[PDB]
Amino acid sequence: KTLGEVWKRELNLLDKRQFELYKRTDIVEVDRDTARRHLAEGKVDTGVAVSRGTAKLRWFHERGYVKLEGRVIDLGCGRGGWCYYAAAQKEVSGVKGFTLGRDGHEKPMNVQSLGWNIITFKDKTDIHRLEPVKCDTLLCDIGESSSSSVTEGERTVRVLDTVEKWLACGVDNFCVKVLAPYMPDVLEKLELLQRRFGGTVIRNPLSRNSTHEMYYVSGARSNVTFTVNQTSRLLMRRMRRPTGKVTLEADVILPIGTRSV
Ligand SMILES: Nc1nc2c(ncn2[C@@H]2O[C@H](COP(=O)(O)OP(=O)(O)OP(=O)(O)O)[C@@H](O)[C@H]2O)c(=O)[nH]1
Ligand SMILES: Nc1ncnc2c1ncn2[C@@H]1O[C@H](CSCC[C@H](N)C(=O)O)[C@@H](O)[C@H]1O
Repeated sequence: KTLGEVWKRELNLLDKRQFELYKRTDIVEVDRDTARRHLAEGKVDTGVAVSRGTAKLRWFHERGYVKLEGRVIDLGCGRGGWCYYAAAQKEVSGVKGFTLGRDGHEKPMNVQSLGWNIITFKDKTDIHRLEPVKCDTLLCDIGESSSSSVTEGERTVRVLDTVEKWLACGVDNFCVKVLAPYMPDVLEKLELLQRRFGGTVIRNPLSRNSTHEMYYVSGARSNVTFTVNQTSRLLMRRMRRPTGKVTLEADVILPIGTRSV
């Protein structure tokens, strides 16, 4: 009965065209033209991002929502957009990325943007059964959308449940995707996590309107119920005023090469 649950129900009632228009209404997105061309040509030394995820993490990082320091672990790294972004930061000493990379799941992409040499990619890995390892910065960008709010809730609670095992090891920084923060059980788990590890949930402006995803981050503290409902209100307002109006921003270009010595 949360506003977010109402949003989800109304989202599914939209006809095909209503939905397409709604999804990009007033959203911000990076121009991926150059990156796509470079990757298609096999270029590995131009600094382009392997996915839209790089710009997503940059947004949190550049405004202090998450500090990227020391030993970084990236659960559900996919192509590696977050791993490459983290590897290029002076404060980061090493990056370990884990992902399924099988049966349709994206495999890590190998490019040589700054610090590629300090990244250790590991595919064929289900992070829910991966024994926690000590790190300083914990990242996780997992959460598969579902037309069912109940299913999105189940998937979100499972991610938070697994991530809590890792946070329990003692981590200074974190940025974790929360697919369905609007679900009651999820809100409560977040409130419990906040009392245990601090942080709060923040909506990334690069997220599309078809998902209510928000990220649990260590760099801010605020009432989770309030902020999640603020996002529900914004998503609902956009559905009542469809325009498809998008604002393009420059994609991230990282320096290149190894970090040595
Ligand atoms: N009414 C309606 N809802 C849809 C349609 N397609 C998807 N949705 C809804 O939109 C939600 C968002 O899913 P998507 O954006 O399509 O996929 P995603 O994996 O979350 O992200 P993308 O990979 O960028 O598409 C889904 O969970 C559905 O509830 C459609 O054709 N009509
Ligand atoms: N249980 C699991 N274990 C490991 N990886 C998983 C997983 N469930 C989903 N994934 C992977 O998590 C990834 C989420 S998309 C991550 C994008 C990444 N942040 C970037 O910037 O490129 C997908 O590749 C998905 O295959």
